[PDB]
Amino acid sequence: SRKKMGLLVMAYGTPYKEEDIERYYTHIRRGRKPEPEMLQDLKDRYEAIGGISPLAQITEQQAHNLEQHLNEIQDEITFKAYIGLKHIEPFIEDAVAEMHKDGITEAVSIVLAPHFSTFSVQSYNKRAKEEAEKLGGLTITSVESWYDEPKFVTYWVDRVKETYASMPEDERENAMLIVSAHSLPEKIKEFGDPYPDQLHESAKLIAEGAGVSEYAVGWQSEGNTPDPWLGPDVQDLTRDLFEQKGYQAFVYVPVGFVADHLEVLYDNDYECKVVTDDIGASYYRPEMPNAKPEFIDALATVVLKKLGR
Ligand SMILES: [Fe+3]
Ligand SMILES: [Fe+3]
Ligand SMILES: [Fe+3]
Ligand SMILES: [Fe+3]
Ligand SMILES: [Mg+2]
Ligand SMILES: [Mg+2]
Ligand SMILES: [Mg+2]
Repeated sequence: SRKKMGLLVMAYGTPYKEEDIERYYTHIRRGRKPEPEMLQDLKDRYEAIGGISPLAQITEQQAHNLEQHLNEIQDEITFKAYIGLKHIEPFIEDAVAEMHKDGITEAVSIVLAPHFSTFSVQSYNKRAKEEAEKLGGLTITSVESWYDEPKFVTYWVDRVKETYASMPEDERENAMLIVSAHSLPEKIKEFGDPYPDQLHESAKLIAEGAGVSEYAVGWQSEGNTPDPWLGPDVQDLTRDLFEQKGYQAFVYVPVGFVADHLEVLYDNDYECKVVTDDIGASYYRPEMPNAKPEFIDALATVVLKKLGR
């Protein structure tokens, strides 16, 4: 009785094993192989966060759970998930090619990053659509952003509330909430890219929902291209805010990220933690969504809303 649809789930991608680090970072760096010292540093970082293998598993579990939950909560469509990645196989084009091979003619896509940008989301969507056009007989409707889905806001609001509730009384009254996403080159401004505005809006919505009056917006994980990147960086922001007002606790909500990957487990849980430890403040960073039912229901709602269902 049901219509078949592809569910194209897109993400940055992560190495599968240590021996993938070289090719994965070469791809990120646009063909420039990391030097030996950098390769070694990267391996050490992954070791420090508990290893590589669990990383790509999260993305897989998110796609699987999303597929199953979508199929459970409505009776009109049967979805089949395909994963399409930017920096490692299966590439976006591979996923579209497989949908076509499997006889999918209608699909909906979503990127596992809640804010629209020209650099990432728009590029992924365009790439998916271009391959579908090349192959023919398959159309894709694409989710562009989802940071403002109420169920998603509620996820983080509730995690934040729990974190503040857990604090000793003196911290609860002298904390700062830092809401962040992956930095991008400032030059996206030239195109009117709403990415920064959307991060600020995520921050406002989460702080408001949680009843937190003192918060700030920062960026993290900037690449090394010569042109300026969006700032301030969370490490600098933390110290600046401390020097300015003396906060006893910092709560990090990397809302731009959806899982326990290197840019949270290392860029927050290590790099930010260095700074909080140095200044004598308490470090908190509530659970990432990962593949938890609350987050999966949020994504499901996003997809069904995009289809008018
Ligand atoms: Fe299942
Ligand atoms: Fe379910
Ligand atoms: Fe700002
Ligand atoms: Fe990055
Ligand atoms: Mg090995
Ligand atoms: Mg929208
Ligand atoms: Mg970095």
